[PDB]
Amino acid sequence: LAAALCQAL
Repeated sequence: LAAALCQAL
């Protein structure tokens, strides 16, 4: 989940 958001941003 954390990684997904870092990637999105």
